[PDB]
Amino acid sequence: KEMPQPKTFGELKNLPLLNTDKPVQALMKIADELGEIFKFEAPGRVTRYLSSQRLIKEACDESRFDKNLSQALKFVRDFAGDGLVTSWTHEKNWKKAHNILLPSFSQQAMKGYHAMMVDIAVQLVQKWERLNADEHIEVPEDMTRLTLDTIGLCGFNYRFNSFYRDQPHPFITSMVRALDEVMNKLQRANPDDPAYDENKRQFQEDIKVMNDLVDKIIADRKASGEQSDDLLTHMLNGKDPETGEPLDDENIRYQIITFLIAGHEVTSGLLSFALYFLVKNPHVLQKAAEEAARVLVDPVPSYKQVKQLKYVGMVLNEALRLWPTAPAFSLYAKEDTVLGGEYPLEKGDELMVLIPQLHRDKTIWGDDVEEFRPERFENPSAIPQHAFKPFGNGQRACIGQQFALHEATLVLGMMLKHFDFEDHTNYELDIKETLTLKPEGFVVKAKSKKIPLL
Ligand code: HEM
Ligand SMILES: O=C(CCCCn1ccnc1)N[C@@H](Cc1ccccc1)C(=O)O
Repeated sequence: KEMPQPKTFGELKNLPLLNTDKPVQALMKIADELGEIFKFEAPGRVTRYLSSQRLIKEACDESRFDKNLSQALKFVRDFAGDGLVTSWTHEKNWKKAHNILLPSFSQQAMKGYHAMMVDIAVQLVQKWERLNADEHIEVPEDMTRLTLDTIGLCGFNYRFNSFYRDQPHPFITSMVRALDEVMNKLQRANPDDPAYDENKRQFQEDIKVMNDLVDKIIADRKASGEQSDDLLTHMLNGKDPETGEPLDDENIRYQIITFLIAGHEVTSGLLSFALYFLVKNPHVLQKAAEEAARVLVDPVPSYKQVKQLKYVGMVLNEALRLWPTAPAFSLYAKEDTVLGGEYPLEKGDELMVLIPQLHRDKTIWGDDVEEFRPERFENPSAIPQHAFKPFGNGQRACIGQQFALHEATLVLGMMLKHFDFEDHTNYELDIKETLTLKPEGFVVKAKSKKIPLL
């Protein structure tokens, strides 16, 4: 079968289709029009966007396909280096860092991070308790304050103190501006035009800021000798069982940069979309709030109580279904192979997995695919293989999944325990795209139930 291809622009092929404010949503509309697979070409590049569980279940076979760096991840590698997300599977530092960090990211490790997550969650709740009557909440903004502070504290015992400020931390200014340059660079029809020389000088300056600040975090910790129970201590002290080697300081810096990207708007986006869907679905909100009140019987949640917030967990999975905040990942064929009995691929051929569109496969989810129904996730065994991929696939899946879900379940549970929510503007969903997704301008009012944290 010859696969379809969206409209072309002469020698720029399909590249101008990406020169839009909302490229993921544009690719979703192309998939609506063209179906489960389409070819996408740009100067020097061919890939194939997959959208059906039928084809993606094959693409997730690690004997046939391995992780590819998309152009986006190749550009992120200019500042995240051979950290875990921007490493190829065959680089020594991927498997080394993977083996060392897996124990730091397990459910067991979450028991140790729990108290630091609570510290930040209580700050969020106190901020909202302290708002004046008729004041509102800027939801993505506050969710990013919470997720950034949580990965700073659990990551390297650093307080970004995001609830004390409006202006971002200098590291975050350079990180966000670096990610903006990545997005801009993907959209340039003529990337070598001297009109972008200033952008490139700024990008290099931002790389240096991130390196300098993280290198000093690492140097300061080695100099103090402090043994806090954070990711940095584990990286300084751990040895890979396979090679017997530790990570060196440059790779530790790249991992820290990698975690800060991941724990910033990628994770806060999940909380923002979850709260959006809850306020647009009042019966779902009521059920989740009933669970929070039943389970969260103490002034601060315990680790075991967060594990008991089963419906809150289903709410988060259903938000990941509709708007997964890391919306694509890339693969390449390890050898010649045929996809779906119809599409022959050659060794090295690239695939993109378009996750929001996979999650809209009606052959899997049924006709009500746009509805927000957390009960879809009552039983993971009832979900077909590779139908639900917000955290990627296989050995290259998200190492932070348990971390992101624990922090999100904890704070959403506390939010639902402590406040009633009003969609006071009847907010119209507007999804802003960076390399992640967020409901731009999403605001609510939160009326306290006046339940103390003491
Ligand atoms: C809801 C929040 C998150 C989502 C949806 C998410 C999604 C993903 C996805 C889709 C991938 C695979 C990317 C690819 O194949 O190119 C990935 C990888 C990864 N994520 Fe996350 N992520 C989240 C939060 C986090 C957090 C909080 C951390 C750590 C602080 C983290 C650390 C990583 C790492 C290190 C990898 C690379 C794993 C490897 O290849 O060995 N992620 N994430
Ligand atoms: O595949 C990725 C990268 C997703 C990586 C997730 N991530 C990692 C760190 N922060 C976020 N983008 C997509 C969509 C896209 C297209 C053009 C411009 C921007 C985005 C693509 O190129 O098709």
